[PDB]
Amino acid sequence: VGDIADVQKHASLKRIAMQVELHTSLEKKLPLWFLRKVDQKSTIVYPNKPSL
Amino acid sequence: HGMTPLHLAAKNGHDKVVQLLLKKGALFLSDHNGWTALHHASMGGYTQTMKVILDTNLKCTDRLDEDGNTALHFAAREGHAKAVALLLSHNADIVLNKQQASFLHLALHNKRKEVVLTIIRSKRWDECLKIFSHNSPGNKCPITEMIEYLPECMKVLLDFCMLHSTEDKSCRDYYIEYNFKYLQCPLEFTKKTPTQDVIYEPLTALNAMVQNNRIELLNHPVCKEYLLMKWLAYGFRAHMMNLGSYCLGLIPMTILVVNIKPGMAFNSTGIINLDTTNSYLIKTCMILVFLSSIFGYCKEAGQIFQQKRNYFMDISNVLEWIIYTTGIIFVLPLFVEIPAHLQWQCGAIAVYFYWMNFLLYLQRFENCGIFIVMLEVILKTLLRSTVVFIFLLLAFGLSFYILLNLQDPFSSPLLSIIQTFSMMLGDINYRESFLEPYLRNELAHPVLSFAQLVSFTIFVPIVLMNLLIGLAVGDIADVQKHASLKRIAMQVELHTSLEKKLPLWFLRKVDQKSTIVYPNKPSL
Amino acid sequence: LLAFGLSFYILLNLQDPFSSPLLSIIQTFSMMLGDINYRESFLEPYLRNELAHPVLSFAQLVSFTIFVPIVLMNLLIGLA
Amino acid sequence: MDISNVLEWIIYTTGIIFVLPLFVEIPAHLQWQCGAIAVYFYWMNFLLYLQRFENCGIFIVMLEVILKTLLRSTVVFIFL
Ligand SMILES: [Ca+2]
Ligand SMILES: [Ca+2]
Repeated sequence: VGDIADVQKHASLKRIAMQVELHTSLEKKLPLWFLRKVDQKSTIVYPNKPSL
Repeated sequence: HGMTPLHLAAKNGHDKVVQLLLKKGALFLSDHNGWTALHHASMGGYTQTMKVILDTNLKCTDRLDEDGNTALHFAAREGHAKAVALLLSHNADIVLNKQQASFLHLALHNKRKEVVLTIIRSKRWDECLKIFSHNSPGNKCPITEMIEYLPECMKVLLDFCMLHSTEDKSCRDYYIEYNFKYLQCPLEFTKKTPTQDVIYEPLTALNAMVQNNRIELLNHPVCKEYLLMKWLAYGFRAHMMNLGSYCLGLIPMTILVVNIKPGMAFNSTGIINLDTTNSYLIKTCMILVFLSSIFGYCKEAGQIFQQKRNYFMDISNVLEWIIYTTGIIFVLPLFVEIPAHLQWQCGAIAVYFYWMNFLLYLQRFENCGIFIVMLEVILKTLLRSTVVFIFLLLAFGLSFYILLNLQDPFSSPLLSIIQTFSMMLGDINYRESFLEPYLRNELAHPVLSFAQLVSFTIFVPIVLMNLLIGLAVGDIADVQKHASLKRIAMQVELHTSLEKKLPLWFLRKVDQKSTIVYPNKPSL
Repeated sequence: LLAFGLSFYILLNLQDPFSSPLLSIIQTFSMMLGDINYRESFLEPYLRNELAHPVLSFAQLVSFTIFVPIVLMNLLIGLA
Repeated sequence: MDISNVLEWIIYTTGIIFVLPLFVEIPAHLQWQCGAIAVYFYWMNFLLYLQRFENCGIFIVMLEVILKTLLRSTVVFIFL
């Protein structure tokens, strides 16, 4: 119980941290010429077409 | 800056030079930003020069700046309670600015508690209450913004609504009159009432309370009397009629199932097996299910008429859909004959799902609804752990299917997962499925199966089960952090969902706008 | 309890732990603490074809094992 | 230093000698013995691959962190 409440204190951060660290572990081994082809640097999204 | 010396005197608050210049007259010029001298005195809050400047022609009392504010805004913006008392002693007009804000809004925005306490204690309160204008994103309503910003003066306002009007405490003629004039009908405040884009939902003051979680204001007595006014007028009546419709389906099923041996088939006249005993009982509940389940169709088909494409997002609707369609083909021997094994098979679907659905209808209660929302929120997080369950269960299930193939609890791969599912709760059949096979040399892989068992006993009944307990503890403590608010929020959102579909002519008949209660006659 | 009790009263009527509707609620009450008689009340009837509704009763059992010994029991632990 | 690598190592080496009768004949009791190692460890390893998800990965890290503290209590278990 004390272990799970420690994890769920940062549960919303831990999922995004695993998302970020996945890519940074992935792009470190990826060849750089492929990166320039695959990155697009900007995006266009149509919304309605489809503490103390 | 174009300021006259009268501006410069009233800016720094010196009454006598203001009194000296008024002996010779300074004509109340407007500077850049169009401020008058009364604006500067109202800015600093020097009431002493404000008293001396309100004894002349007072043509600056209604003067406006470049943004439309008068001097009443600036005193209310900078927190000078004695200033606004001095200004409201005279006939200060209440005109919005060009951002459509009255002086009450700026005090509510800048959180001047002692100022709005002097507004509420003084006279002229109702016309500055109604002075607000609609269709503006800020400056919505002085009641609702008082909820959103300053609950404690709003509490003091509620003490003015609660008057006893009878000094004899604990008397037979002792009474308490509550007024509900500040809790509803926001269009009834404005006397002009254009109602062009007026799309106000009911119970605006209460909805703002649960959205701004001011739980100390919900337990104020006039709010409880306002809820109990709505509850006793229609709210108990409709909730009885909704449940009583469903209870008229649920009880006649349960009477029908406990009086019939569950193998047999039945006409309306009795059991085939021919019993023909208490057929007057069996005929009337078999009808009463069939009539009620047809009403459930028109209840649901009426509900998809009110909501297209929002109906399908709920899980209760497909629950309610599976409720009725078996109850028809449970009692279908009223009309056409069906085989017996079919008739009970949908029956066990029905009576299981009836009470399981009936658990949902008591969620709209004040003393038992907090367990239903707790039962749902645990069930949601367990559903998110289904892929952890399936890959753990099917791992141990297939390995036990290999290792313990000679024993009939693992003869089938499908059966082995279910037996592993029954092994989850610590009911490991250690003796008659591991040990006695091992002492009879009936284990094909003895060293593996014991090692598989010990590794099973670590993971599933200990680690996986304490994970669900640890999930449920942190989940329940999250809910019970706002348990006292969640019950009242479900009370408020019930009525606002109910009054939106209710016809307005009925509302004028049923509302009474005030009540009389005799008490002794019946953070950091 | 009376939901799972009456459904087990229909599905497992041939076995004496569910012969009476009153008895079926009590056996469901004794089934609450994880003491599911899985072998001598589900499995051995199924391998002797003594279940009238085999696909339902296993589905009723799995849905029982979710709700009462896991969700309902952890709710009481989380309340306590 | 990883424990998943020796997990992944024990994944493949039995799956070869599970299907090894593609080439050479092995005794039957050996072939299923590594098979029960394989299919148990496959899905147990497959639990780790879904850790890289957005909606179910939070249970995997919770399942690991409970398992770490239980492993630290092994000497309390063994001597008891
Ligand atoms: Ca519905
Ligand atoms: Ca690896």
